[PDB]
Amino acid sequence: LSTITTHHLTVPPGLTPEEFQELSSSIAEFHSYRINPGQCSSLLAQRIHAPVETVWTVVRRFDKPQTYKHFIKSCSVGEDFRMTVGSTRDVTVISGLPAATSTERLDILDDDRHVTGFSIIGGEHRLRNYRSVTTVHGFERDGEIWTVVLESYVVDVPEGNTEEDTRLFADTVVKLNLQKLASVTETLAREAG
Amino acid sequence: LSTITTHHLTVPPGLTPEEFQELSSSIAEFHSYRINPGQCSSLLAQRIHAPVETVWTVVRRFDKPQTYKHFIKSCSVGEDFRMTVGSTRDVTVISGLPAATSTERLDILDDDRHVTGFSIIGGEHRLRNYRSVTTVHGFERDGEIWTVVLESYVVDVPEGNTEEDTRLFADTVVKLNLQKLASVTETLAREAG
Ligand SMILES: COc1cc(/C=C/C(=O)N[C@@H](Cc2ccccc2)C(=O)O)ccc1O
Ligand SMILES: COc1cc(/C=C/C(=O)N[C@@H](Cc2ccccc2)C(=O)O)ccc1O
Repeated sequence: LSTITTHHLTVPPGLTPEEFQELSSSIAEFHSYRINPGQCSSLLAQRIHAPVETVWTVVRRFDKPQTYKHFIKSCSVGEDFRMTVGSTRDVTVISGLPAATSTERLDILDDDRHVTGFSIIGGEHRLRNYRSVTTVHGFERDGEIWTVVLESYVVDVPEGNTEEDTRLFADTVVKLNLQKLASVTETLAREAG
Repeated sequence: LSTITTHHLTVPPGLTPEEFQELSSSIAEFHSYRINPGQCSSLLAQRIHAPVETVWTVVRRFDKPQTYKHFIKSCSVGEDFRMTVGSTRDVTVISGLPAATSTERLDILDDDRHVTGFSIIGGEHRLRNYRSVTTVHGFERDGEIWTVVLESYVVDVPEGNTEEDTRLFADTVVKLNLQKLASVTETLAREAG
């Protein structure tokens, strides 16, 4: 039958137990999925030495994912684009396969709570029915500030793939992109503006 | 007909004109290929704030490419392995496709000149007949030291791929792995040993 993900019940890679205790309710609220056989789901975390709003300024830009994500040749949103839920983008993917475009829909965008997410709704690639949520969270300790970004997804496991290799793949990509996010926004922080 | 690559005649991404002028002869010697229609070739560079021998200690470890390369699930060399030209490794690749192993042969290993290279000799993936060379080079300016790593390859362009997308893919992967090499060996340098 279907089941609920348990991301909110264990400490994910990249997070401390202290940070987890502060985020458990957010993980439950935004990073929970009902998951069916044949799907995989994961939660990744990344610490960033930058203020929450600096990081959020990059995370929220649905029209420019290539600012922090790897393997993007181009991203188009057309002309009428406004940052509203329901908007779509066409991402041309860099892969060893022939050309492929991923069409992606903006599912969530909450600037007050720092939540966004999207769904892959078409394209010929290996993350069919992918859906993902990213949240941004601030931390402080004796005047020092930092941010944690949480990114979770659910996706279908292709016929002939094992669950483990689909999850390893998607996890590897998400982890690399959060590392890029960390570099980009830490640079932005060092420089001000 | 066949032609020679011109990597040694222009400044590659990631290198300064001053650094190029010092390396042009090495690019000619080690990063030249005779290339046929249907193949692509590229030269990438990466500056590393670490001594040449620190970087070389990681670059030369043919049995542990996952120390600096991305998307490696495992790498096996068996039991009799000695670091000699002709040895092979089986690299299990992380991809969105079903399981695949790349069998790779060590083509060059010169510890005096800091040159190594390998050939993909089998496996079902999209870099057929890939062959690559990596060289490591030291620089100094008023007591400050740094290293440049050059990595070139030639590879077949799969039927139905464009040249541009094969090169974009292989370039993206090589560039990410050299960035990882830079982080790993800069950390090793900061810590000594
Ligand atoms: C970069 O952004 C995105 C990336 C992806 C990539 C998915 C995928 O399956 N990629 C495969 C290559 C591949 C295989 C077969 C058909 C097409 C592509 C891989 O890399 O192994 C999806 C949405 C995105 O927004
Ligand atoms: C990580 O190390 C290596 C990586 C590669 C990857 C090659 C390749 O074509 N990868 C594809 C995915 C893919 C597609 C179809 C069949 C198998 C795989 C991609 O990612 O789009 C080769 C040698 C290596 O040593």
